[PDB]
Amino acid sequence: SVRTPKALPDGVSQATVGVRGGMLRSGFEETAEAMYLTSGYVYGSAAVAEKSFAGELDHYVYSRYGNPTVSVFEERLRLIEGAPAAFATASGMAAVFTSLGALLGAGDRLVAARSLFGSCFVVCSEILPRWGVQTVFVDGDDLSQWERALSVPTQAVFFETPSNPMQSLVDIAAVTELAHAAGAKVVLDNVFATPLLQQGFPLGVDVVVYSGTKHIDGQGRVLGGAILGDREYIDGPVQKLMRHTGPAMSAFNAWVLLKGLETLAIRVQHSNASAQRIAEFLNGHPSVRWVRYPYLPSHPQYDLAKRQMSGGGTVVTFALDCPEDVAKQRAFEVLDKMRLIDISNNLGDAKSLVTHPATTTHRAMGPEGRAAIGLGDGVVRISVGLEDTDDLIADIDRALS
Amino acid sequence: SVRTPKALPDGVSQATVGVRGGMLRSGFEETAEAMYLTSGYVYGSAAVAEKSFAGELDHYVYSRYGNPTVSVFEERLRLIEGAPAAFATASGMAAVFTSLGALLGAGDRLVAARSLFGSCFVVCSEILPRWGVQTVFVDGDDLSQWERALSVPTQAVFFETPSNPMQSLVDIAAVTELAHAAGAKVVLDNVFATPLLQQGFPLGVDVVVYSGTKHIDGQGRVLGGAILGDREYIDGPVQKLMRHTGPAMSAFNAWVLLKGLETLAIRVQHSNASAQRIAEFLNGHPSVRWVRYPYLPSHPQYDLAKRQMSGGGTVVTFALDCPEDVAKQRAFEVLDKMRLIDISNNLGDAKSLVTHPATTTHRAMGPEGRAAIGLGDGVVRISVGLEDTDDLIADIDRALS
Amino acid sequence: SVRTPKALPDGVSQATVGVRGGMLRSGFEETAEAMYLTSGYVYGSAAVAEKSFAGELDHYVYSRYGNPTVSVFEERLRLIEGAPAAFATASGMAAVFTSLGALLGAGDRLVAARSLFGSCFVVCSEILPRWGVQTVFVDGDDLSQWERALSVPTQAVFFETPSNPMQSLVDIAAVTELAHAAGAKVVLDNVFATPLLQQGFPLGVDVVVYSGTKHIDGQGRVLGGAILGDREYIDGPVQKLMRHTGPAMSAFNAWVLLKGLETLAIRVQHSNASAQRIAEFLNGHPSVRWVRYPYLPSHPQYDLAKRQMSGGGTVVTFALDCPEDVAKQRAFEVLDKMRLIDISNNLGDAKSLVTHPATTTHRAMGPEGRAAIGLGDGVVRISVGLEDTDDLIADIDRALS
Amino acid sequence: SVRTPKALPDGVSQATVGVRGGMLRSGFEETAEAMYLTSGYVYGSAAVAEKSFAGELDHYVYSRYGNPTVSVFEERLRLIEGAPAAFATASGMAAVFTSLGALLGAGDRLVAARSLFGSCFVVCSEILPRWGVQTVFVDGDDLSQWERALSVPTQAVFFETPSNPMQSLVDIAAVTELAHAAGAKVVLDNVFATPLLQQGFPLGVDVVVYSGTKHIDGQGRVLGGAILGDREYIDGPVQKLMRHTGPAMSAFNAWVLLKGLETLAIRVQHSNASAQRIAEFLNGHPSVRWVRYPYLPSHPQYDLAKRQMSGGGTVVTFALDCPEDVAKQRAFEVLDKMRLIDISNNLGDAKSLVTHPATTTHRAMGPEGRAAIGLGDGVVRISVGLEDTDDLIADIDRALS
Repeated sequence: SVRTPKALPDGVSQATVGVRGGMLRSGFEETAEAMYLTSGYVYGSAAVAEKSFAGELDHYVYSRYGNPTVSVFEERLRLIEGAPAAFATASGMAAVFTSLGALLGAGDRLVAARSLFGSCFVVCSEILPRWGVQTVFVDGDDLSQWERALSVPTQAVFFETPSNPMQSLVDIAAVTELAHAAGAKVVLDNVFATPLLQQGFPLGVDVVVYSGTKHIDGQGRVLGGAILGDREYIDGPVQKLMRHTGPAMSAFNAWVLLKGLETLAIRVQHSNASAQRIAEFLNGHPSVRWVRYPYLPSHPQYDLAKRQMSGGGTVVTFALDCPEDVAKQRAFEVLDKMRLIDISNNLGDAKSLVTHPATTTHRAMGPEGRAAIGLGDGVVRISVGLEDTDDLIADIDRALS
Repeated sequence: SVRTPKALPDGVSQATVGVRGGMLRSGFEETAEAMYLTSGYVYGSAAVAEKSFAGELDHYVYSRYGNPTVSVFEERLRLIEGAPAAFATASGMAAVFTSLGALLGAGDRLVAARSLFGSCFVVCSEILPRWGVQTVFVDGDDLSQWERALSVPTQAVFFETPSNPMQSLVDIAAVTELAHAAGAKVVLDNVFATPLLQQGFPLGVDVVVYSGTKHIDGQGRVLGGAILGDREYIDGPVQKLMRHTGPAMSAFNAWVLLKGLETLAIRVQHSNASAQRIAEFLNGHPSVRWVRYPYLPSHPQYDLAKRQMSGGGTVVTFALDCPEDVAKQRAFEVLDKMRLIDISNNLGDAKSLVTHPATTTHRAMGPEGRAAIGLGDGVVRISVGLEDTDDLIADIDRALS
Repeated sequence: SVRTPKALPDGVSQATVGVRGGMLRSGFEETAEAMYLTSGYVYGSAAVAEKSFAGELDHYVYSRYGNPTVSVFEERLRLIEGAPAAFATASGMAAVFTSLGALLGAGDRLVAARSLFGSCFVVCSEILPRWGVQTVFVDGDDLSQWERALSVPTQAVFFETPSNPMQSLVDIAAVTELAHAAGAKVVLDNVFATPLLQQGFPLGVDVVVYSGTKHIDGQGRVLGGAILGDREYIDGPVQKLMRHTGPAMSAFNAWVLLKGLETLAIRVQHSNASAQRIAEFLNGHPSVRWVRYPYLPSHPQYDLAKRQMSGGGTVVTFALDCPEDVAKQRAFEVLDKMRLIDISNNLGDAKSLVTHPATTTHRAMGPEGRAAIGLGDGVVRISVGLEDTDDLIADIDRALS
Repeated sequence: SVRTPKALPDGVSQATVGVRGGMLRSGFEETAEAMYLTSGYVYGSAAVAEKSFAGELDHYVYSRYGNPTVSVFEERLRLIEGAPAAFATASGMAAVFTSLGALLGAGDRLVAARSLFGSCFVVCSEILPRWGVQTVFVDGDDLSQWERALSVPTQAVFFETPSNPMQSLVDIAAVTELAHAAGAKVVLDNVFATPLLQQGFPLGVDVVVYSGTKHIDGQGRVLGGAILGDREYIDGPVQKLMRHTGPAMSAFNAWVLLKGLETLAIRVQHSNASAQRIAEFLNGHPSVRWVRYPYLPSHPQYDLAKRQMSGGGTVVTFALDCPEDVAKQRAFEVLDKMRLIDISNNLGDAKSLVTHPATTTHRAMGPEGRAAIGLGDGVVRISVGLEDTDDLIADIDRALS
């Protein structure tokens, strides 16, 4: 059996598992993790090849669905999360589509939250219904809407919490109880919080999906994703789509991302603490009307955040205090005055970034769509990196004034 | 515009285009092609960000659907093929699934050849019909069967020629005429032949798909794919699925494969010549019942091969002279005796490889499914690489005797 | 001019420059740093090629002595350290040999401390004297020996502080004062401390050398090094040796190392605090005779450590309390009982490591030379990484007990 | 023993060795060669660490002086060349300096040809003499000049053949005889010719050095070098300098180069034949006064080239038929009129390149020194790649006319 990882002592913590969990060392006894850039494998005999295709031996067969470097990434993340099983993908969106596709054929039914990442909303509203799926949307923060949608038989439920940019929350445990009553499996997209700040499995969720592109990489280099869940689910319908539709993670990208996992704990710790300080600063500034951050007392669901998350995260959203007449122009002026923070759409990088949601991601849905979620022309979003917290505050203060 | 590549002089040949086509050099004037390992991009102002997101400027936005290193690979392949447009993918199977997914929603109709790569068969017969597609199979070599299937309105047609592993041929110009009369778009998988030996666009084909994993890489290092076709098709339904379901090619993999394209011409030429000699050797050997190779005069469709191919390829298939009930035992005996050729399930590598399809690549079909395409327990497939031709003939002669 | 980097706002801290200092973005405006795998460059005209070779333009010419990715690593490290100029090398030993060779021809004079890294001692005692250099050794902690050796004109002075494994110190300001009166340039090897815990330039050191292989990488992946000093020295005798003897840094390694520099601050902070706790735990343990760690108040040179260092570092040395005739057996027993920490001779990794110096680190010098410095068969050295401090203490306590 | 490579069948040809020589597959049985990006190694026990440091086991210890991936490159090149031993380096100039330095201390004597690569001349005339070496230069093509210089007991002899750009030759067999009678060791730099067109070891040469940056890579991507000679030389004085001065090859670079070795045979074959055709074209053009290429019958040393080389190489030198006082102006016009070939100083790339030696390659010589070797302002050098030969001839013809 060639896939058994190096054993760790009983009871080690999340940080230890990030540094050395899941390792598969060769006979050369290299300290750091090897990179197997190969698409295929060789066999000692024809009988061994037959047995490998049958599943009687765990010999590697083809990198589209199994590679020794990819195996290290999958096991390390599985142990950090506390999941039964895991499967790596080419991107975060490949993880979302394939996880849902594994649950939903033509004639099946999906109930989802409306406040989603742009591409996740397109998968749920257009792409899967073109293949015969029935999709119903609800406001994620309204349990009576969830209950109404789930009183007919349902195959799957999908949501993100917190949402982006408005940072609205879903009550995880309450929604999972309702979902199970209707026969559905619950898929949670956990990119905003990371596995350090929010754990869905102890709250009854069936499947958790990640983007590796964001905090896991941590430095903006490559793309990747992962699907996490039950052994039966991962080895069954998920494996089948992965093998035959081929949205496969590169062994090079796996190497980058498994090395990113070693410093995840300390990077999230520092950025969470920095974002908390920055939200408090913005909350006292005379040029600012309101701030949204889950661990700030002004948040409408502050009390729920304190029970289901261990920190607020690495993103702060806020509105400028000016007439709506000049709000777009004022927001543009603020972005253009930054000297340290870069103007960019991404999240989860060591470099700090700023964006104007209303004219980028949410420009499609138009004025009516935006006003329904409270997203005005004066709203700005900042993604907090690893720069000195006082250097960041100085750049923001100068940009506002 | 940042995306216009360095123009080559008029009338330059395929070899020249493979070495220097599609380049986009930076201000540093590097001779060799740069690798942009980034997931996102920055903007000079909030206005430029808004316009870029709207597609009003050609500034890069997010690497899941556009990256400067991926663009060099796409353009280089487009020019070698003679196609209107191209989109890179995570694997050859992601190119197959996504190309057909862009043409077929629930309620649409596909006519396909039966003689296919294992995973392509699974896509056509199980995966797409689960999402509501109606699939009809035919024997690719029977034009009267094509005629009967295409006598009603049809959305898509799919086939490989020559087929993997039986090397059955499909008359491209003739099937295309029938498909267009039914309103269908024709997708050709051109992996076995490569762009050097067979060109489908001059014969009326609408879409060509490739696996980068095979001859394009040439040395068995990484996975990749491509979809080639109309600007309307590539930029429309193809781009929608790519952006939102995310089976994205890594910028690292793109670098490996675009460098592989520089040597494709000379590598195919050498391996085509070597395969032809090996096929002639096998055709005279006492232990061999038959040989299938398109440029051997003994091939049942030799005349059609001469019509639509400039060479036979790099793979040789043969059957052992042994009754069917004990043929597996004899095949295993032969493969186990090889000392230079590796036992492996792959092709298109500089290293020569051998496999037994009935117990590996086509095990899933079952005894009845294999019988329908003529694939018995006595069949053996050899992929020919760059080693000395007489060294390879020596290893095979010894293994058979 | 193509080599001018993106300038940062006035007054930014060491943490901020490590994240985004020294970047040179292309016209594609990529967020993350690009990798230019090229050996050569091209020119728009013959006149430009002539000017470029004559050094009248700053256009790149050949990667053995200048490359755009290598320049980003050089400038980021130069910004962190506060040096006038920098040059990257293939390894730390390449930095040591080339820096000293730049100052020392046949007939020139070197004064060096005796307590050095194995390979550094071989360079000073054997390799340079074979080429005509006069080398005199002193005990690093004895200022009266420094005074006597530096009472005649001298070209170079070389030492490490703290030393490895006994962690003896050299008084930087006092030795620098004596060296300058003799006309000599002071070369400090600062690998043990890192630029985060000890800074030589404000104390009047002329040259600082680094191995990138250790804390700079931080995860045990690649080799590299650097030389930092005055503009005339780096561009003069150093440049000459680098161009023509060619111990060049690879652009791939340069990308690995520059991204490592982004997390250096938080990695060193955490490992230093962890090592302080481990030193205190060992100091109080009944199986332990003595501990050596510079920020432990019992260190014989504690007041000097507090004067020139801001933390003790990430390595802890100790001796077992047992009779010397059985100490080797006892040391081997302890190493063999570790179940989390790996047995290995390396330093500066996120993975914690343990070694026995008398049979590894300091094998060459024989038993008489080891006794001279107090390095008995009962001495053990631990390199502290990023695992949970409680999990590491548990592993050490089980191994001792 | 972990270092013994997979031996190939007896008597296999050079093409087969290039594809498969020197591999060391892991227990995962990867088809393609693995990349070990590690600086250090771990041990099973303290007793294994001790024996590994003592050289009693061949267990890897530290990547500055041994790594599994670097070993595959070393062994594959050694087998192609037919040498007793091999050691990889950071660049070709590192191979030159380290090979000579291992033979030459203060007081030792070197006899070298004058017509050397620029950096090679600096090593011999300035760098080594600064460290106490006596160096004497001769005209490489004059055997009596060799004979006089070698009547004094000598330690080392160094030369290149053919020279660049004038392509004069040295008689390998004759010079080697004269050197051995002086007790000297012969170092041949074989970069211009490659291992495939000229073999030094059968003619009594003691040491051969290579730059991997040129034809070995073949695509202009990375730097590297190698030293080949007797086992006791490689494991003695060479190893000592490599371990302690550290001009180390990166494991990433070693993967690039070992894979380029698989296609070396067919790439050299195609480029050599192409250059032959191009030399013949130029030799008949009305704008051209003369041509230098070793396999052109009108070369002044044609008979010698036929005796010691199997082809002329991939570089073509020529001079314009114009008055000397306008020659620089005319040459500049020709370079600036090219539309396919790039203006660049490099060699051995699949991309074809053009250079003007008098203002680049040989700038640091002055009018006086260029006249001595016949290098006028009208001389142009072309490096031939893998583009279609008739596409290259078309560009050159238009540029001349």
